[PDB]
Amino acid sequence: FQGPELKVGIVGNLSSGKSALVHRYLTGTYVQEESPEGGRFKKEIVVDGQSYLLLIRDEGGPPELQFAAWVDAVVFVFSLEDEISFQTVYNYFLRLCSFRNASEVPMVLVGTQDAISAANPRVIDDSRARKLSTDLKRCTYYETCATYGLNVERVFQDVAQKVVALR
Repeated sequence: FQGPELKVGIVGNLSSGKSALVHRYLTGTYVQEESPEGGRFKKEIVVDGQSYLLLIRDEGGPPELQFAAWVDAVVFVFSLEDEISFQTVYNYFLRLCSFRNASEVPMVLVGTQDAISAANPRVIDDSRARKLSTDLKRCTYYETCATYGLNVERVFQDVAQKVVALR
């Protein structure tokens, strides 16, 4: 008996860091190897003194009909060191909007720090990340770093809370 199901989709390209993000969230460990096929998971959570079963779906490509209809909320992911992943979030958001009313779907935007290094620095300015957030129906933006857990738990709690509020 784990509580009501909440449906959370994870959307972004293969350079985004989304497999690592979900894996840190579920296990507390950093595994870098990303999953081309994505992955479906579940995790018990507490939001406002009540238990919920969070259903996580990383579908592994652009949103399609079935995914777009299933989500309660979407976590969009790009890498702070990859322009293509950044542009892909916007495209993938537009494809969601083909199937769903965005105003009915809480969203969070995540810029991952994971792959940044001295020789491979950040490419995406915070101002541009924020402008992208306002295109995504003014959703909340977080930087994360799954190497050590920075904002990982905060991101999923945030979207869990947004979903129960709307119920």
